[PDB]
Amino acid sequence: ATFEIVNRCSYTVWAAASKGDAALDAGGRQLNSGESWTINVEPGTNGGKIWARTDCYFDDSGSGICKTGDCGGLLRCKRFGRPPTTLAEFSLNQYGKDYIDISNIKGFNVPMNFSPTTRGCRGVRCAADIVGQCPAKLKAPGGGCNDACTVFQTSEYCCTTGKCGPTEYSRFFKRLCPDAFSYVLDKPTTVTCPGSSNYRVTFCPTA
Repeated sequence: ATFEIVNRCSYTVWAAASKGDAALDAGGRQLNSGESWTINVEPGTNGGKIWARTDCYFDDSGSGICKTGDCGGLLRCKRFGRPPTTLAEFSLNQYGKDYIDISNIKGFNVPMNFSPTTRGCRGVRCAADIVGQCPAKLKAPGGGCNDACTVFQTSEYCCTTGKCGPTEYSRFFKRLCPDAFSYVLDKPTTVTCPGSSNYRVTFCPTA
């Protein structure tokens, strides 16, 4: 499947793509304002994610640090990034269907639009100013708005036992972005698309 990733933000983002135990494609790349990066992802990839990183500093060897979404100090991510991170998540060709969602379960850093570029399903978006409105206890000094698991590490916020309810923090994310997952057991806002669809991940879709 082909994903085009578009930075429409007025600042540089360092895009990342991983399935947790492997890079997707190059795994990561600088995207200045307006730049686009097309990547291939294998059919059948299950549990892929795409996100943005902010305020990175990297050397000529591809090693360094980002203030959000850092994946162990690498440019070319092999693993998932450190919260907070708005998440494009995808499992493709699963019994003939592709599954897409935006998650706020690991917090929010950059607004995002995650849409097909082929026929037969709809896209989803989280574009509200979550960072401006973030509750003071969730605000990440590096930038972004952490989720409450990250901040407090309780069974209720991390849905440890598999029973958890919505919380004052989850409802904050949900009020601003209804179409994104706000906690582990939220009513699904997964979209079902035809198997082997293509897509567009855009950072700052309304800016």
